This record gives sequence, structure tokens and C-alpha cells, in this order.
Amino acid sequence: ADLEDNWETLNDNLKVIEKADNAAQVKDALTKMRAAALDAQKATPPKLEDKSPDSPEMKDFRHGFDILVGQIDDALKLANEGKVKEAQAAAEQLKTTRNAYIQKYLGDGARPSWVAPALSAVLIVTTAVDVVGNLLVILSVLRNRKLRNAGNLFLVSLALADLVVAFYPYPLILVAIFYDGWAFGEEHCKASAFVMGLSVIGSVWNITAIAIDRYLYICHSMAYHRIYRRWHTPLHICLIWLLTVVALLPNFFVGSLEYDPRIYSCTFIQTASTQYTAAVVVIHFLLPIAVVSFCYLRIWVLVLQARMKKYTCTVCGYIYNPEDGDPDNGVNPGTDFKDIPDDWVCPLCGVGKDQFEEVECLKPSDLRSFLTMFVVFVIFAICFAPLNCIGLAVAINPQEMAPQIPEGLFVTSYLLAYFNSCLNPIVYGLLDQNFRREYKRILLALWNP
Ligand SMILES: COc1ccc2[nH]c(-c3ccccc3)c(CCNC(C)=O)c2c1
Ligand SMILES: [Zn+2]
Repeated sequence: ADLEDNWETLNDNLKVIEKADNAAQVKDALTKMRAAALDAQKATPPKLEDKSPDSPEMKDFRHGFDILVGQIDDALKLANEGKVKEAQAAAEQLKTTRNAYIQKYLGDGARPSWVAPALSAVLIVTTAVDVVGNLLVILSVLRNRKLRNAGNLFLVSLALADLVVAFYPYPLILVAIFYDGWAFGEEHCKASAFVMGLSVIGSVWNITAIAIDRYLYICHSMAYHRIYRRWHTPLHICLIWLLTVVALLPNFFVGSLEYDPRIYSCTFIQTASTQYTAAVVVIHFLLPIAVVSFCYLRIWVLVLQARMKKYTCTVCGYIYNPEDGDPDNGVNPGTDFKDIPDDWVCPLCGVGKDQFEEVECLKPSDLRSFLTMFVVFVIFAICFAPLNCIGLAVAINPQEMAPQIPEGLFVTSYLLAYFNSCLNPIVYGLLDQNFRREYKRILLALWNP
């Protein structure tokens, strides 16, 4: 067997021990691994091919295998008794020595010189804007009670999803770029990949919940007010987060959370299971994007057909808000102006709906800031559209499509996916006037006194 062929067989057998049930499955994997390590010892590496067989740098590689086999014979000693958990622990101790000391020989992967300075700058810029911007969002909702009650309790949950990724996986990846390889343990590796899972999948379901909320508030407005929103939204936020944790659990059994050297980050691997990725691409992207598209399609058609919009009085300047109605004159909140019977008059000057003009040009802050929440979704769609397309190609047939997918395109796709984590408070400030005011209000508060 070749040195390159034996290296691949030694790695996939190490993954078998993690997904193993019986100690016999562990013992079968370690016997296959011990024999593969011995055949690899009597083979010359391609990097140090010009080096002497008894060179001080080649003899050091020979001792590395003896220290690796040394870890295998201790691991099968535990497995022969019956202890699976005790043998899987020694198997990871061998996995750490195989990626740190045996990594000197060979290196099939050749990453371009641009994937390191871009990844680092992008993560620095993302982490910096994320920690400040998304913190201001948390602070603005906690202080202002008007915004908080206007269905923007989900924004705190969406901001927390964005914030957690900047505090734990992003700084470790930045260390992994500068140290060239995952400098942290296997424990921190799978955890970082899991934290990112919550942050991405949890954000999709936070956006959907917002789209359904803004769908039920604009369309079927009267039916909405009949349904309580007091204890309902903290329950919905709790539910979508527990739904995310459930959807992320098959990664632990399949073994899809591993270090990807192409993007220097420990993330989810698309080639680990074509069945699981199919669900991640369809059930956790294509399907929720489609239902959100249906939600905002019904809102934009109402704005286009000039449905519930503000109506200003051409006599006393009374602005009729469909979100408020005219409850004292019998017009319950949620009623459209086109639905109030002709006998209705202005509750200030007493002039009929005949002499009433509509407020042309919709503000982005209007209808629980539907235009701002729409942009948020469109931005999320653009950011995660290429990666889900790459995962879709692998889910169909990775025997020919996976090696054909360029490494450059993968990094470019992953760069957008990370950048999304800081973009949300930027669109809040640019489009929502109330958010813009609150951003200045927090900044001027701690800056002056
Ligand atoms: C449920 O399994 C997990 C588990 C962990 C995951 N981490 C990421 C991810 C994190 C940051 C930037 C881009 C992707 C995905 C999303 C990866 N999706 C695709 C289609 O490749 C992910 C999925
Ligand atoms: Zn009037």
C-alpha cells in the first residue's frame, strides 16, 4: 500500500471509533489502524523525498509512528476488556498526535496566498462590528418599551445569535489562520462548529418567526389582535431555539463537525453525509426561504394595491393609522381606511372620508418596520445562497461534482456567510429612523458624562 493511500485509511478508521457502539467495532478499527501505521513507516514521504533514509529529520518521523502505535496498543488494551468510552478517549489522544506530529510529512492541499489575509480581515471587521452593533440593538430594545412591544422582541434573539459567534468560534479561527491549523483541542473544535450551527440555523428560524409575525400583523390584522402576544412571543423564541438544538444533534452521530483546512475553521462537512446535508439545504434553507417569500409577497401586493396605509386629513391634519384605527368612534385597531363605512367622519374636525387623502410613499419604520425586516431576509438570502447551492451539488452526486467545485469559490462563499453576522444592525440604522435615534441615544449617553 502507498503512503498517501494508507494515510486516508488510517483517518476514516479513527472516525469509526467515535461512531462505534460495541468494543468489538473499536477493536476491529484499531487492528486496521495498527497495521496501516506499520506499512506507512516503511514508506518515504513525498515532501522529504530527497532526504536520506537515516537522516536526522527522517529518523524523527520513524519515532512518530512508534509513539502512534504506542497509543493504539494502549487503546486496544482498554477495548479488549469491554470498555468502549475508555477506548474512545485513548483514540482521540492518538488523533491529536496524528494531526500535530505526523502532519510534518505530506500535504495534498494547496490553499492560495489570498485565502489567509481575506479570511482574517473579514473576521476582524465582522467580529468588531458584531460586538458593538448587535450590543446596541440589545441595549435599545431593553431601554425603549415602545419598540420592544412593537414585536421587536425577536430582534434581541436574532442579535444574541449574531453575538455568540463573535465571542467564541471567530477568535479561535483567527488564531487557526495565524498558527496555520487548529491550534486548539478536539473538544473546542466540535464545540465551535456547534456554536456556529446555532448562530446560522437559529437565525433562519428567527427571521421566519419575524416574517410570520409581520404577515399576521399586516394581513389578518383584526384576527391578530384577538390573539394574545404577551406570553406567546417569549414561548415562540424558546421553541425556535430548542428546535435548532434538535436539528444540530445528528452531527454528533454522523461526525460532520471537523476541521476544514480550506477555510482554516472547524465547521460542518458536506461530504460526511449526503442524506443529512439534503435536509440542512432543503428543510433549513430552501423551505424557510420559500415560506418567508410567500409572507412578504402578500405584504408587498397590499402596499402596491394601496391597501392599509396612513390617511391624512385635508382639513385639520388628522393622520389615520390603520395600526391604531379609531376605537372611540367604533373603528377597532387593525381596520383599513377602505373598510370604514361612509358615515365615518374625522374624530377632530368632523369631515367625512370623502375629503381624505392617503399618505403616498411608505416609510421603512411603518407596519412593525416591514421594509427593514424584508431587507434583513434578502441580505441573509444573498449571504447564504452560494453555500447552500454548493451543499446541494454535493447532496446530488459528490463522486464527480465535489472535486469539480473550485476551492476559491468555496472560500468566497464562506466569506459572505461569516460577514452576515455584523450586517443586521447596519440595516437597522440606515432604514429604521427609531433605531437610528436610539443608536445616537446610547452613544451620547456614555460619551458625554
Ligand atoms: C446542522 O449542521 C450544521 C452544523 C454547523 C454549521 N455551521 C455552519 C456555518 C457556520 C458559519 C458560516 C457558514 C456555515 C453551518 C451551515 C452549513 N450549511 C451548508 C449548506 O453547508 C452548519 C450546519
Ligand atoms: Zn380633520
